[PDB]
Amino acid sequence: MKYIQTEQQIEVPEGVTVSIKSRIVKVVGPRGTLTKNLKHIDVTFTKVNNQLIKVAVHNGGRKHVAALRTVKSLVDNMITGVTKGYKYKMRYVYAHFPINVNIVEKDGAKFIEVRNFLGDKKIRNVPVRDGVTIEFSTNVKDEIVLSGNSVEDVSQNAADLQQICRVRNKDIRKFLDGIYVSHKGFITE
RNA sequence: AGGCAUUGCCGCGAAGCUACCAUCCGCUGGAUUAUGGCUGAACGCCUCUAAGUCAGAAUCCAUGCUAGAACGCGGUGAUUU
Ligand SMILES: [K+]
Ligand SMILES: [K+]
Ligand SMILES: [Mg+2]
Ligand SMILES: [Mg+2]
Ligand SMILES: [Mg+2]
Repeated sequence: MKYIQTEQQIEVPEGVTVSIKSRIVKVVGPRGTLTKNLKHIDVTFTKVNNQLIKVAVHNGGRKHVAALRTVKSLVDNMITGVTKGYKYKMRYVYAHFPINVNIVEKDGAKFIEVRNFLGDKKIRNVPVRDGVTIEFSTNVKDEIVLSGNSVEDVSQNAADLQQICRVRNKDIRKFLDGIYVSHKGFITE
């Protein structure tokens, strides 16, 4: 069954301005600007008014129509990111060896450096993606906080960090050491 | 001082050849697999997967290394009385 018409609504809030042309979406808000190429999907965007964009699929199968609500979310997340922003919190976990995290520079680059992970002499390095901002909370012990407009950049940068601290040749039910995401949320709440 | 003994035999023997029996030398990028993830619908939830995407193997392709198509090509010198 091909559905004649499926349609999602994207609610644009007051401060933000969505430009779309040949499926290249630019969102511009208080916190800054995000773009996103969507030329990999056949959808049609339409402006109802200044506060509402519709996105529609015509004559689409089940798989095509599944993409449509994805498109809504990706554009909605662009808008959330450039008003409310994104902030992921990660805790360190360790039995014995204190994980020792800090920001460095390797040719004006920026890198989350992880020392002493399970007492390892290896120094782990994780690039900080452009537009992500790291900070170590004071109130909470052993907490790193990644933050940015782009949830895809923020969230991936946290995953990069979670994954660098995987435990090898040990039973990971026992050896629970790592840097895990504890809280996904916004900057302004 | 030499011949012959099918190189007469013995010790040393330079050069050459040669031995893990000797010495030297044996490169670093990218793309991936399994797998673990990100964002995320389908399915108001969930989900690494469907669109999209990150990391990743003694793998693969380059880099590097050998040959150089005798019907692949370029540059350049001189061209006879
Ligand atoms: K003789
Ligand atoms: K998810
Ligand atoms: Mg064991
Ligand atoms: Mg896919
Ligand atoms: Mg030839």
